[PDB]
Amino acid sequence: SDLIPAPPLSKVPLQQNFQDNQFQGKWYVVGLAGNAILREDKDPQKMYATIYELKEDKSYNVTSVLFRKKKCDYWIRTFVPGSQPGEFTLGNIKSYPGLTSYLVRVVSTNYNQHAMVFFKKVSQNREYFKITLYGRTKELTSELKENFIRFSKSLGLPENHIVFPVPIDQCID
Amino acid sequence: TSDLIPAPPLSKVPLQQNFQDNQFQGKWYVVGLAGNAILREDKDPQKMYATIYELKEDKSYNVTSVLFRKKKCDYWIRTFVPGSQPGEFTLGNIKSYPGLTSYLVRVVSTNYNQHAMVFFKKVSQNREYFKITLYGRTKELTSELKENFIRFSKSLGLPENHIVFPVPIDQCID
Amino acid sequence: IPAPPLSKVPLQQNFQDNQFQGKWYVVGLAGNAILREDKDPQKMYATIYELKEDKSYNVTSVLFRKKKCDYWIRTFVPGSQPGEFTLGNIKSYPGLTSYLVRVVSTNYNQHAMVFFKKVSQNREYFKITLYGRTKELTELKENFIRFSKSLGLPENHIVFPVPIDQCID
Ligand SMILES: [Th+4]
Ligand SMILES: [Th+4]
Ligand SMILES: [Th+4]
Repeated sequence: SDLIPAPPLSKVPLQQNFQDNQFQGKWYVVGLAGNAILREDKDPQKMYATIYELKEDKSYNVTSVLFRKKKCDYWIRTFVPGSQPGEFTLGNIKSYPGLTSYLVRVVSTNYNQHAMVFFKKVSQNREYFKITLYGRTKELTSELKENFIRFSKSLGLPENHIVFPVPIDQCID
Repeated sequence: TSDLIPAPPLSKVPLQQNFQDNQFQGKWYVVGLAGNAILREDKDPQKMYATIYELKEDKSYNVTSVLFRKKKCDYWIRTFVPGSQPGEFTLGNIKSYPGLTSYLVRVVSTNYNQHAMVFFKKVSQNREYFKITLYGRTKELTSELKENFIRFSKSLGLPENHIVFPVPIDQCID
Repeated sequence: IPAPPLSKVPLQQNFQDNQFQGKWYVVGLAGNAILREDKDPQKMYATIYELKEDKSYNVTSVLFRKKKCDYWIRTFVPGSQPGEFTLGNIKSYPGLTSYLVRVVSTNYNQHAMVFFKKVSQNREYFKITLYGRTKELTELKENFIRFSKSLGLPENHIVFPVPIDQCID
């Protein structure tokens, strides 16, 4: 259960002049990396989607949709704006048992095609982190996948902690 | 005495099709700046500034320019009133600007979430000035976009020494 | 304007001398003694590279001038590294103590950039040519302008010769 440490926040860029309206809608998880994310060849990770809706109060309603055990699973969360535009905290955190901390930081995006987002959580006093490569479609270029691999490794993650979920049709369209 | 490159006819200045006023709001950095009274100065190069567009209830923009000057943040506040067609504006309360008889704004192109080019024309002391700004949501833009902006500026009659790329800074505009 | 240090002039990696041969049109031309003559802008010329048995190039420049086709013939001898050349029989050029050629980049079948440096009367001249297999190029003109400026040259030292039909076809 030992973990690769979370990198210091100084190694995680923040998207300059983040546009919260432009970031909204559905994003597909085309890449996923983290200290508790592990490549499994026997049962490879299926792609899921995360949907961001801006509320009147500028927090996001965030719905994660996955296909799991023959069903569509839905996680509905609230992202509250954080210290800087492009950062978020999880709303009503006390209703998640074990969870003492949950940070979101958008690293880069061009809004209409791709994004990279960094997440850090403390759960049972264990510090987990992950990075998602988002696409507005289910596919992205080599170039972007490679940049995402390089960025994940710059945060201390080896190859086996970096996965490219297999596109599917169920639940996420 | 003043000698000015003439303003181009408006037919040489495109208009962004189906302009989305809500999407054009927020902060834009001035990454490129060209005009008949804009001059490159190597001794004291132009610092980057930002312009912030807020849509009002009545669809005019509140427009705030933020510059770093003499060690402080300077703030210019104006109003852009919608014009003949979407993407064009006039300056509100023009009589409070002494000498100013005319001021036109036309958004040439934008993709809203990264870049824009805006054309401005004003008549001040009966002198016809114009400029073009290359806007970015970030402080940097691609070669491709800078070159496009250079080409467009030249298509309106401006030589190289009337086209500048303000140097990125952190003070005031972050 | 001073010649830039050679460290600011790339060399084409793994230069293919056979593939570089044939006719190249001079679509761009820049240098510290090249000046836009705006009143009567310069005509395009061509430069033809023929590989000899001994791997030197026979290099023929063809211009249209005074109603005639003019021909300048020189020899480029391979230098320290593939893609670099020296001028052959340099001692027959009076005043010329040095002449270097360095191919900066090329894709062989469309475009190239070549850097030239010479010392003549103890004055250090340099120029850069943008070569095309055709008389027109794209993006590539802008790249050539930015490269020329990276070596210290302003806009007025960068020219785009006008395409013509006489002599160079
Ligand atoms: Th989770
Ligand atoms: Th003004
Ligand atoms: Th010569």
